[PDB]
Formats: sequence, structure tokens, C-alpha cells
Amino acid sequence: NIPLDNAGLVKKTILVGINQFGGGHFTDMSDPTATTANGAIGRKDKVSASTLRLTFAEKA
Repeated sequence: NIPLDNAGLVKKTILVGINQFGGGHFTDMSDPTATTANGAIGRKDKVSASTLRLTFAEKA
């Protein structure tokens, strides 16, 4: 089984959003493939959260 551990693996932790306006990066709001608009959690690779950390990685 794959062990779960953030220490030693991740170096930067990002806290995003207080409301659904900031929470749209982790749901179907930022998911192009998602069809619903009920705030369902979309695929992590397609939401803007993945792009948020992607531009962070290349810049830093």
C-alpha cells in the first residue's frame, strides 16, 4: 500500500479561498470537462488548482 506522508515530499503548501469564489479552483467551476454546476468536485488534473501549482513550479 502507498504510504501517505507530506513531510519530505512537498515543500510548499497553499491555502486557497474562504468561499466558493476562491473554492471554484477545486470543483466543477474550473473544470472544462464537467457538465454540472452544482459545486461537485471535478477532476483534479482539469481544475485550475492544478494549473495554479503548475505555474508555481515552473516560475519558482
